[PDB]
Amino acid sequence: KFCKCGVRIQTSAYTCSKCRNRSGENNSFFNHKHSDITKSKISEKMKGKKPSNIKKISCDGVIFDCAADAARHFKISSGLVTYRVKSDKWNWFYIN
DNA sequence: TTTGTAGGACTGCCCTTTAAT
DNA sequence: AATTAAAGGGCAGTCCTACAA
Ligand SMILES: [Zn+2]
Repeated sequence: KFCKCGVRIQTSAYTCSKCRNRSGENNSFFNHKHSDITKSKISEKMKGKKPSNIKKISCDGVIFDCAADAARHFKISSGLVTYRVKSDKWNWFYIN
């Protein structure tokens, strides 16, 4: 049997693995909901990590891995970090 | 039988902006 | 002006499941 893309697939295969739509309603887990257990599991394994979208910062010399560390260190809200980094009154900038 | 797959369904952690003080 | 709690918007890592192999 031949697949819509042209390659030969098993008579039972609805499409080659390469043509298989897995987006939206086509995903095998589409419209499903996760249990409180699964949620809890995921939760535990994500604890301790840092997202890829952090920004190294330098507080007039003292550098941190992310704004949150800068905030937790100075003991301020994360929004105030943003404020200062933009204020001309502070020497706070995000590192390359 | 078993395995691989990819995106849906989620998470922690993150950054910014807004309201309200 | 200075500050913060929430709401807005993000990202890769985890789980989960039907289907090709
Ligand atoms: Zn195909």
